[PDB]
Amino acid sequence: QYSPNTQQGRTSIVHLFEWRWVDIALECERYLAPKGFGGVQVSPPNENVAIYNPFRPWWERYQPVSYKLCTRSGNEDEFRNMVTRCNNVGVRIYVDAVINHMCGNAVSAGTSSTCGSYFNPGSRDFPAVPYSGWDFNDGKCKTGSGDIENYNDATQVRDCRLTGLLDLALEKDYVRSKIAEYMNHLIDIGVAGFRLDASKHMWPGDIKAILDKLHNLNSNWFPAGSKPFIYQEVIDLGGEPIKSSDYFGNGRVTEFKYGAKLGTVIRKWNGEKMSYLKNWGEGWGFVPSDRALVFVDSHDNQRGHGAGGASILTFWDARLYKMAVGFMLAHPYGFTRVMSSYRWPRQFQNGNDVNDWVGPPNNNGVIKEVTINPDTTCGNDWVCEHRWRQIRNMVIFRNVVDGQPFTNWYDNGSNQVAFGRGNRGFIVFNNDDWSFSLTLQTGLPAGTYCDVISGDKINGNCTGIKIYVSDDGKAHFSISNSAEDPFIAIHAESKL
Ligand SMILES: *[C@@H]1O[C@H](CO)[C@@H](O)[C@H](O)[C@H]1NC(C)=O
Ligand SMILES: [Ca+2]
Ligand SMILES: [Cl-]
Repeated sequence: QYSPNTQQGRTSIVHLFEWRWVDIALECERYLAPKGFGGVQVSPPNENVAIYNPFRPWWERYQPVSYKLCTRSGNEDEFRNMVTRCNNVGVRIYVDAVINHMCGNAVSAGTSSTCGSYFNPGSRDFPAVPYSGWDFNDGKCKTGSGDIENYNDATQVRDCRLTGLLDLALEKDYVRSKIAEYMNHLIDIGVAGFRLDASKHMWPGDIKAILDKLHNLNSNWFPAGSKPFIYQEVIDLGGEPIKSSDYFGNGRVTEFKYGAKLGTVIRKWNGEKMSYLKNWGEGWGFVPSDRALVFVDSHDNQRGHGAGGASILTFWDARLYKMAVGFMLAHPYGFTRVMSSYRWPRQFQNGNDVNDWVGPPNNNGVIKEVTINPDTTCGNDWVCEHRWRQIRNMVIFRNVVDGQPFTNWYDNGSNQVAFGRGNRGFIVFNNDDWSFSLTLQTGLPAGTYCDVISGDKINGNCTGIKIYVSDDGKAHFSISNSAEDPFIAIHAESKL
């Protein structure tokens, strides 16, 4: 469960949020594979409720109607096509598995689904699975409203409705089998793993019972005995009866404290400073590195819909965002997930964004295709952070330094820090309100290195800053607090 199953050498996955299968297939071949990305997290591929009020929001995909591979992202044929092409190029696919619940109980019955399947929330009828009233936790939940009312009670958090979402009775073998049937169908198709949505709302034991019914990965692409990569979505900050450590026996867990803390540190909130990142990782109360799935922002908290709140950094904060992502990708802690989003009309009122529901770029509900500009950037309102030079080059940096230890740390007691990874990489950050000019020990072999943040190494030459490492491994770095990107990164493969 704990291994990503990525090709040797690729250390990151990217969340291509709301992308169409056909676009992902193309991206795998034209960019993801050549650039060294390990895999892709896809949006839920199963049929969901079609909400029109508000129009088509992104969260309608977390309200299942059936396990049919039929959504705004494409049909089953297109989905299978994407997995095959991506796998054939060495890029894995990770499915977002929404198995804790079905749609909201207040949703009207009918055929308002992405595939026309009929459903009736009121009577607990989902004939396309099929599921009936006997398959939900309505009789098990003890709250007066039937919804989760108090998170201090670990029992209702697992047996009651998350904001009204019909809760599946995961202790019943029938339900466990229907879910395994769905996941095994995907595994046999070729997916390498899953993101278990709302894992906190499920009993660790119920999850285990389901994982026990899962097949090994497709032997046409994976070595015999390969188990699917499992990362459970558990929002565990401090003070809750439920701990993410309770789920270690099933696979990895999302470390939401990672992005929240990095955000406040980079934003320099509450007296925090980058020099405190010296013991970043478990020393900060995070889960063990071999059980952590980390990220700066997620599709949820990038719009204030999740843990982290206001401190979370996103593409909206481009400058600080690139720095945070750079630090994450350079630091050895956990397995990294890169975010890829779309622009939406952010409309703040009394501190909250009233347009946080807006779905992907579309034409009358039809998701727009991802277009590639001449400068490798995207159009149609897709942000494509994974294509930003500073982020893409750090993705490669992580691959190059994979396995190298954390060393040669340096800090000015404020917001100017630096560190290297063995003798394959070195990175320097300047987040102070003054310039940084100093000679540091990089631990790298002598030579001329191209700064991969400001430029690239293109055929024996650098298109940006050049760093010169002397015989004793020392090198001079100059970063003004006015630089577009206040940090420099160089590695073994950026050496001239
Ligand atoms: C690098 O660029 C210079 C011109 O600025 C050129 O003279 C030199 O031959 C180039 N080297 C390579 C290896 O392309
Ligand atoms: Ca539940
Ligand atoms: Cl997540």
